[PDB]
Amino acid sequence: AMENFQKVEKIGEGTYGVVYKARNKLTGEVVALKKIRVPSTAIREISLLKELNHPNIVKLLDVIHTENKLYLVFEFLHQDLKKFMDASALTGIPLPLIKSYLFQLLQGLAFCHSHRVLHRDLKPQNLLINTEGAIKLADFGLARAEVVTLWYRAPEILLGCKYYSTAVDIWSLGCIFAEMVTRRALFPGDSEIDQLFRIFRTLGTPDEVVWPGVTSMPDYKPSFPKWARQDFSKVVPPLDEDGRSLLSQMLHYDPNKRISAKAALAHPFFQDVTKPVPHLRL
Ligand SMILES: Cn1nccc1Nc1nccc(-c2ccn([C@H](CO)c3ccc(Cl)c(F)c3)c(=O)c2)n1
Repeated sequence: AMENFQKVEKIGEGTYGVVYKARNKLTGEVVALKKIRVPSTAIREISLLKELNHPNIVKLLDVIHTENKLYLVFEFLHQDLKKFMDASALTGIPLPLIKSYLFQLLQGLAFCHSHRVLHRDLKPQNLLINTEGAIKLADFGLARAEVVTLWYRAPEILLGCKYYSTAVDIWSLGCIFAEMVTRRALFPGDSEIDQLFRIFRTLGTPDEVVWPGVTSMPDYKPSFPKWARQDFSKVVPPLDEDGRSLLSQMLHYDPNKRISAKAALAHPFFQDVTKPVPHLRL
């Protein structure tokens, strides 16, 4: 099984696996090999993911289930968005590239969501880029299948909703959009309550007016402090009014009011979208 792969170097770790750059000794392919750690339900879900192919989803090439361990073989990309943001931080990512990346990831999400597949853990480290200007979603579907970052968590998850929706991915992508534009994380919480209260300090403590049902959510407390909302003009300067209007719709508290990926693709912010090429030093 694995004897067919030659490890080159380590490129990631999760709470349950390690990812190596590796070479397929068979095909000559260079790949990302994720070594996990097997429940049959996980096998069938992962198998369904192999069919979920889109230009903005990192391709799952092979699933090897062997010596009762699990290897996932992915398309290799040379950089993630976290590294590209850090590399770009003196100057910032140019707006047309931010806009191209947001549009592409919304295409990725629209495709996944149309097949009822949620990502659930979008973050810059899971967004992979190449020299041609493409950006792709990684780790897609693997959640339903080493401190965990909370920064991009939708508030319905933080408030204990078990049966949340595709809207959680739009919230995460909105947080990443804001971070591209300002070169700072939007809500960098370091615990669940710190995350929730950073959201409330910026967008206002949610109530029944803006989010019907919120006061009955599992981890909602009447004792939450009540902060007023701030203007987006203060939150993501100097993003223009189209970009701010789109971000506001992606960060609506009520997941049912939050914009869908498909609707976001029609937003006027993308009327002049283009596909620039990044400066990548590899
Ligand atoms: C060279 N380089 N630098 C950064 C990324 C890459 N290239 C690359 N190419 C294809 C896939 C991946 C890739 C990376 C990280 N992860 C996550 C990061 O959150 C990850 C989740 C779960 C566990 Cl268990 C893990 F170890 C790593 C991927 O899923 C998949 N990376």
